[PDB]
Amino acid sequence: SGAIYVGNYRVVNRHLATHNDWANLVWEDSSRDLLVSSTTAQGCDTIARCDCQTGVYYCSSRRKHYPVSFSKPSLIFVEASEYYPARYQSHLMLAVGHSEPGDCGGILRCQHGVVGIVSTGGNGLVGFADVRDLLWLDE
Ligand SMILES: CSc1ccc(Br)cc1CC(=O)N1C[C@H](C(N)=O)CC[C@H]1C
Ligand SMILES: [Zn+2]
Repeated sequence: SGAIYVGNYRVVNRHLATHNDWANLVWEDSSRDLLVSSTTAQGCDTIARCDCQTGVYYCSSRRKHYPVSFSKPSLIFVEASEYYPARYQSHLMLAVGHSEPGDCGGILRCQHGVVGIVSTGGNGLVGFADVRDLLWLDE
C-alpha cells in the first residue's frame, strides 16, 4: 500500500484505489496502473522533473529503503493477475531489488523528489510506475 499526496491530488496504484478514490476521480490509466483522485487537504509531497535513473525506494516487506538503478519509462509485458489481463504496462521502470505484491505503493525518490510508485515485481525484480511526466500534478 501507499500513495503520493501532491497539492490537492492523491496518486495511488489503480488496482488498489478505494471507493472514495473512484468517487473523487481526476484521471486513471489501466495501461499505467495509476489513478489520481482529488483531496480537500493540501499534500505533503513534491514531484521530480528530471531524467534520473538512480534513486531509493521504500520496501514495506522489509521495512527498509533500498538504493536502485532503474530503466527509463517503457512498455513492458506484465503477466495476467487477478487485477489485469496479460498486457503491456506503459511508463514502467524496472530495477533489481526485492518486492512482494503488498509492496505496491512504496515511493521511489531521487534527489529532486518523487519519481514513482512500486507497481510490479518478479524474482529479484521491482517495477515502478513513473509519475514525472504528469506535469499537471504541480498545478
Ligand atoms: C510488487 S508486485 C509483485 C512482486 C513480486 C512478484 Br514475484 C510479483 C508481483 C505481482 C505483480 O507484478 N503485480 C503487477 C500488477 C500489474 N501492475 O499489472 C498489479 C500488482 C501485482 C499483481
Ligand atoms: Zn531526479
